[PDB]
Amino acid sequence: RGSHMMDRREIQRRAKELEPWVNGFEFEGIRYAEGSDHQDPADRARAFYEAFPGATRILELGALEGADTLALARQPGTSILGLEGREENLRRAEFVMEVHGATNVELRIADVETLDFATLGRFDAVLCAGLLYHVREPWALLKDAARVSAGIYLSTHYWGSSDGLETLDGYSVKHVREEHPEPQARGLSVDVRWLDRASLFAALENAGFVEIEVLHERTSAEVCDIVVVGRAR
Ligand SMILES: Nc1ncnc2c1ncn2[C@@H]1O[C@H](CSCC[C@H](N)C(=O)O)[C@@H](O)[C@H]1O
Repeated sequence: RGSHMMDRREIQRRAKELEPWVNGFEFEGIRYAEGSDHQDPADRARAFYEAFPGATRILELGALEGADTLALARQPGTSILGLEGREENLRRAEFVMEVHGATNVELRIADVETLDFATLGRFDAVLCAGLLYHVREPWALLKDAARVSAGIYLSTHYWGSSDGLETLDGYSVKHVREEHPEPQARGLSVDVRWLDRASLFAALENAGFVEIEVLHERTSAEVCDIVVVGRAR
């Protein structure tokens, strides 16, 4: 066993100490931990780098257990900063990076609703998946991405109706208590706001992402799903 490898005994001990996992943990064909009741990272990374082939410095928001972070880091020559709001999730992600020897990744605790994004430097693109519907002011998160980058890969839900919605900063919003079924995926505020489709596209435009490419969309009168690439000047 190469000197760069963590001992399997220690992989086992630490993976157990880190339970419960959200997406589980497997390494060398050994399933150490199972995930919870609630895209494949390699496929997401492929789509991300189809959109941003020249990217060498990436910001990932809401890194969870580091699965996308690791997939994005496979290519040498690209460095990733992953931000995660829940310390318990971050500790998992840090363990994953250590087990895999992913030295081109940095992980940091951060609350995207309060962080000063101007402290982070510049990125070729921002990955923002599974996060926009966990914040109070989603338009502001999009503005923060634009402060540091000209590209965003955004995967989010939006709300399929405009009827009866509230209005904040001119956007139509569904304002609800944060009750996402996976507790370890929840936002850091008691509440969240979802956007209707028009307000999501307006918020992208108003942040500066004036060119929007839709990669995937599933519509309903209620929960909708979308993946878009936003590009700013
Ligand atoms: N305000 C906030 N600041 C930073 N991270 C947050 C946050 N609100 C939620 N998160 C984190 O964002 C993640 C949401 S689940 C999405 C995980 C991953 N991006 C994916 O697409 O599969 C969780 O790890 C959660 O703890």
